[PDB]
Amino acid sequence: VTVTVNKNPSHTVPSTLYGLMFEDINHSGDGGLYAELLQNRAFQQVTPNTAAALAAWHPISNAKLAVIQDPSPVSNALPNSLQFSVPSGSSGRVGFTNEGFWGIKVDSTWTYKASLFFRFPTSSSFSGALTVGLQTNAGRVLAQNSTQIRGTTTKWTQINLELHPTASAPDVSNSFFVTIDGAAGAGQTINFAMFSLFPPTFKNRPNGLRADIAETLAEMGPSFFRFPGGNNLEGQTTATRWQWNATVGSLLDRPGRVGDWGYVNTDGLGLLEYLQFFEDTGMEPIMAVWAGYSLGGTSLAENQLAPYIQQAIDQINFVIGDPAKSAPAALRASLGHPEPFTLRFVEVGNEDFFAAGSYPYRWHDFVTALQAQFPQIRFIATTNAWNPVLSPVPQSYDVHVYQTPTWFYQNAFYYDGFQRNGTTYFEGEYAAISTNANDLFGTVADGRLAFPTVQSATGEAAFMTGLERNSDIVFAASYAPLLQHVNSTQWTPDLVSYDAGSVIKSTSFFAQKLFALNKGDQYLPSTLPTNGGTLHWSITRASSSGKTFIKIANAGSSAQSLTFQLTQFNSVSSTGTLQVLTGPETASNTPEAPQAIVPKTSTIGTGKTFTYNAPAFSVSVITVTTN
Ligand SMILES: *[C@@H]1O[C@H](CO)[C@@H](O[C@@H]2O[C@H](CO)[C@@H](O[C@@H]3O[C@H](CO)[C@@H](O)[C@H](O)[C@@H]3O)[C@H](O)[C@H]2NC(C)=O)[C@H](O)[C@H]1NC(C)=O
Ligand SMILES: *[C@@H]1O[C@H](CO)[C@@H](O[C@@H]2O[C@H](CO)[C@@H](O)[C@H](O)[C@H]2NC(C)=O)[C@H](O)[C@H]1NC(C)=O
Ligand SMILES: *[C@@H]1O[C@H](CO)[C@@H](O[C@@H]2O[C@H](CO)[C@@H](O)[C@H](O)[C@H]2NC(C)=O)[C@H](O)[C@H]1NC(C)=O
Ligand SMILES: *[C@@H]1O[C@H](CO)[C@@H](O[C@@H]2O[C@H](CO)[C@@H](O)[C@H](O)[C@H]2NC(C)=O)[C@H](O)[C@H]1NC(C)=O
Ligand SMILES: OC[C@@H]1NC[C@H](O)[C@H]1O
Ligand SMILES: [Cl-]
Repeated sequence: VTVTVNKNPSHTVPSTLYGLMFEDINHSGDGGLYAELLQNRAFQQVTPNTAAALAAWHPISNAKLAVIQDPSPVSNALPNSLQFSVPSGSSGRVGFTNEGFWGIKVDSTWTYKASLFFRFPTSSSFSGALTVGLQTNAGRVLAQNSTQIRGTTTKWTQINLELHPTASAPDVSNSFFVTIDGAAGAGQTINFAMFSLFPPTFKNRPNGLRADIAETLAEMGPSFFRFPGGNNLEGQTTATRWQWNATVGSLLDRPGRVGDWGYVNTDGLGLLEYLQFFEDTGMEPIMAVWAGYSLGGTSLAENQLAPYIQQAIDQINFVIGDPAKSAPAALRASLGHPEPFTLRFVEVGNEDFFAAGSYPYRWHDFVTALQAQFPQIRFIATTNAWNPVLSPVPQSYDVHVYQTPTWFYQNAFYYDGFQRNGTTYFEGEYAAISTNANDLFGTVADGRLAFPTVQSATGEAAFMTGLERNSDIVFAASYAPLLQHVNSTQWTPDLVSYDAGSVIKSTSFFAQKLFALNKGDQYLPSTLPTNGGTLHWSITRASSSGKTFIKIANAGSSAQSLTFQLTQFNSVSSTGTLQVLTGPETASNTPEAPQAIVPKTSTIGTGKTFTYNAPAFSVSVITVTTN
């Protein structure tokens, strides 16, 4: 096909076009992006004296363990303690382990920070060393450090010790341990609370993020981060919804909550750690507020909304508020960031098409109150576009789609027929998730993708050429879900996978990266792709440099020739760079083959005419300079 490129731009490409969607799903927060290595570190939101309260904790030798409702808890937010008892006539090594999130990476090039709170609930004459460390799950000690404690310490006391492994472990089957001498400790009871083990973090942030994962997210060159959900915003009930103020301050004062994907969230990954990450990576937030629906199906009545609307104002004030004019903004200042963060976009709930009967009044009351307080923010509606009819008229809608790779290339013209009437569109969640049009959300056996494929990434890429062409009205777009702990998965496929040890960059991650890193501020119209066809392209240009990005998706099984005509330009560089992602249709990056499919960069001959054969199932970027 001959593709003529217009030199005259039709519109400016929004700076927000490509970004990330985040919620704590598949342990993407606790156990993923958040660097904490201990699972169930503070016994949050568990029933005392049950097996489930001890999840991830194990005795060493004849140790007796119980999670108790502590008569004198470490904090109001953390009512549960680990009661550790050493029986009469004990000897040798007695204590307990934490198995982490299906392992702990033990690396001799890393210094770890271990902490805990302890008290003797009954004063005793005990005198001896408390030892913390890392061991293989055979009990081989790889790191250890200790400090002296006394049974006379009846008040909550923090221990902080660094750990230096003597050797890197050969795998991630390692645990954190706490031990005392069984003979010196015989007959003693110690209460523990608020455990923590950190590796070195992204940008050495206290309470920060896991380095390989954070770096991988930054590598994609995202412009925005949508958070904190997604379903993990909503809760199962009003009482279990995400609440911003429970996520800020000292870890002692964060009660945690039952999230929406089968596990407790520590809320260690809280609003300030989100905002610090955005500052660290140059992303801006698309921040959701809870809007009076929870996933159990309960809507708040119209006459119940006032306190929840005020809590949303509180959340936004923590982010952007003048510290002299509200308590939430003064709190941001007191936690060491008096300067306001950037916030230009707020989403009102998540997927309120599940509650379209109540959203009209929830949308009306939330947006009228929030737009009056924050006249510069653009509010995003989460119902299906224009059904139901909302008041005020939404400036923006969040559109979600999960479909076959084939659907994505067949629907690259999704936005072309939309009216241009001041509404902008956020493609807040999309992914090609299955090859079975009849059972999109079913099993892998029935066509669900365990990981993104070349087929799924190339379908997506064809759909994304539509998003770029239509970026006069499409302002933002994110794949979902972003992150997957392969040892605790609730949803596939995911953009980036990992275990305790290493990261897997999917085919879809490379499509996202190639689209986001190779994007100009000008959209250059070109010959339109066939609507319904497998072959799609989108061209942008950097006004300041003339760098010109030709993005080509071949989402079909046939190679296709493109002849580009740039005759309207004064000059075209005599060479260009080619970046191509291609492979077999069903090929995936997996834990067993994490580099099976990766992009290849080369130099090609260019000018006012050149020909490129786009292989079957390929994403290609050709960069030339034009003036
Ligand atoms: C984070 O902030 C929210 C408010 O934005 C806090 O929720 C509020 O907590 C108070 C005190 O528990 C609630 O008032 C109580 O309501 C019950 C039921 O009618 C009543 O029995 C009590 O006497 C008291 O009035 C208030 O309703 C609630 N508001 C909302 C909007 O949920 C929340 O506690 C804070 N979280 C943490 C960990 O501090
Ligand atoms: C045991 O942990 C303590 C406390 O973390 C370590 O001592 C610290 O070492 C760091 C790094 O040199 C210093 O910045 C701190 O000032 C030290 N603190 C204290 C209280 O001494 C100690 O190095 C660790 N020992 C082992 C063997 O790992
Ligand atoms: C922007 O254009 C869209 C597309 O015509 C308009 O959407 C219609 O809105 C009415 C209610 O306001 C619905 O009952 C129609 O079904 C919608 N049309 C479609 C095809 O979905 C929208 O109202 C326009 N918005 C503005 C701000 O003018
Ligand atoms: C976490 O998931 C990884 C990846 O699936 C597991 O390691 C794999 O285990 C399978 C089958 O059980 C082996 O055939 C693979 O060779 C392993 N792959 C790799 C890359 O190691 C691991 O066992 C899981 N960990 C836990 C604790 O369940
Ligand atoms: O991305 C996974 C889920 N898809 C719908 C919901 O908004 C998300 O939690
Ligand atoms: Cl398909």
